[PDB]
Amino acid sequence: GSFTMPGLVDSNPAPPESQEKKPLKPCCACPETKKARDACIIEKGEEHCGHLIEAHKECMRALGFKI
Ligand SMILES: [Cu+]
Repeated sequence: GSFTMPGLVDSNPAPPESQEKKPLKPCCACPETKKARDACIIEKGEEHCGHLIEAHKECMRALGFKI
């Protein structure tokens, strides 16, 4: 309503390991944010990219995580 942008441009991911009761691995949990973290690190390194580590970190943290 008024000027509007009903398009955008972003990624189209899908969910992880979950219909179950097992533990998870911090290399493997939130694997969509993990992908995005490690791609930021392929582009520079993690030092340039902690806003990517933090969004991923806190994602894992929900799952009862030592992060
Ligand atoms: Cu892993």
